[PDB]
Amino acid sequence: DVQPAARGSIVDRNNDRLAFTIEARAAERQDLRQYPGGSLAANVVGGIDWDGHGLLGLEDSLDAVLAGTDGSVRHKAVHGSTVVLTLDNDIQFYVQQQVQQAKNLSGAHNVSAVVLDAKTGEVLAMANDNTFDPSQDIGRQGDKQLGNPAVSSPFEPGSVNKIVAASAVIEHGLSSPDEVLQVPGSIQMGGVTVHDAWEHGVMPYTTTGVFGKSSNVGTLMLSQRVGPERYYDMLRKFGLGQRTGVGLPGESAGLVPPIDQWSGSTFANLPIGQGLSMTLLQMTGMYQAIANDGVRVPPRIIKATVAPDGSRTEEPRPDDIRVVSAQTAQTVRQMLRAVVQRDPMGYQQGTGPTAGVPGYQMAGKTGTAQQINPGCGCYFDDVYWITFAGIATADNPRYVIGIMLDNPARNSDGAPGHSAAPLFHNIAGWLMQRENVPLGPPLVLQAT
Ligand SMILES: *C(=O)[C@@H](NC(=O)[C@H](N)c1ccc(O)cc1)[C@@H]1N[C@@H](C(=O)O)C(C)(C)S1
Ligand SMILES: [Co+2]
Ligand SMILES: [Co+2]
Ligand SMILES: [Co+2]
Ligand SMILES: [Co+2]
Repeated sequence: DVQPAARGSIVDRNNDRLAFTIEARAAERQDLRQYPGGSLAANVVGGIDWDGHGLLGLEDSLDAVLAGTDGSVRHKAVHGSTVVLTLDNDIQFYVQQQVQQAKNLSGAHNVSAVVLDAKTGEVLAMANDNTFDPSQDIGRQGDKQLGNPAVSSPFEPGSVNKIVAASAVIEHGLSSPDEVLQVPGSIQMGGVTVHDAWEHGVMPYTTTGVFGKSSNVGTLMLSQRVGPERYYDMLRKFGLGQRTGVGLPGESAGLVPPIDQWSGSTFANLPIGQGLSMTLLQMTGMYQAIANDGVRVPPRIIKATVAPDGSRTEEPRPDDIRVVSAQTAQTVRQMLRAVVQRDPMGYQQGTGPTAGVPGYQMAGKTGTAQQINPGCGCYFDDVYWITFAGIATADNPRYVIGIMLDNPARNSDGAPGHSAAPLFHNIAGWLMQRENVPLGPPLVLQAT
């Protein structure tokens, strides 16, 4: 005769329940899995099988923790432990809803977003559009997203990768935010030709402006100062090409070609974010490093487990990784404020003015990466991954936000363009309001 273990529950950081079991009947007694939020975080949480064991998601990957072990008679029943996630359901719900309507408004194939706690790298929200509902039969949801693209599905970052170049060039003392540069409209590098997204003669962009206006040419000129080895070294320190260990099934490691295999043109591509791929989580994790004064903390979604008696064990914190100094990180945060700076005369406006929130030192970076055309082995001309990653706020980092839009026809808010900045605006602005966070001179992107 068998004594069944009672399945543990999955809850958020404040013990708001995401998944829990109730006892019912039909093989007479039947345990019913409940999902009071429906699709809420179902990309992370997953769903249950007919036998009451995990089918996919954390229900499956932590099944042994959640299922326990059945007793007998004499062996006692080890009931399932409760899993406490780092997620905040309120933030998850808002972000997940905003991700869905950015996908609707923008016409993108898909949208995903990640919010990290800036100091600890804990995952506060992780969402994609079209999230399935685990309270319903999965075979009836082939049109739904059943997985977790934010960790499983790498993409080329494009210009949001320029945080690496910016971090290296400041960390090695090779430039400063105010340095006046001379930036041609194109250069020949590594045997290939790199253009800026707008035609221009030599422009007196500051280093700040190179990243604020997202000059590819300016980025490569600065990267020539870093050199491949210090640049590749910093890619590795920012954690690219390597799984984070976040504790979710199906995490991709992405792809960074090791320096021993680069072609002549590789260095002309990586610093502007093409020729490598990363997940949204890796992307957001890079900006977490700069937000946490240069110390990257690998993100984590399991906060703790609670044993059946009620004793709580915290998850072990991952080891700090210093990427750049605190001084360098603070300088990059300030400089990325220029990305969201507005200028009616155009000259001192970054690529993402709609992402700024007046009253706050928002800092971030836009991205537009060309996707590979699967039929030619070559890049599409008009098919993009759109990215934004930012920090709320530069003077007091609390939240890191990463966003990717898969080839939108419009802005995330539905206006003409291809920008994820309005979605950052909405999320970061709402995060400041709800915590009642309180409120200098304009930055120079372009000299004379
Ligand atoms: C980084 O993402 C850069 N983008 C490109 O170089 C890309 N090939 C591209 C060129 C021209 C387009 O019309 C679209 C993509 C720079 N960063 C982008 C950004 O949004 O920040 C641009 C400013 C578009 S160029
Ligand atoms: Co025995
Ligand atoms: Co030209
Ligand atoms: Co267009
Ligand atoms: Co607004």
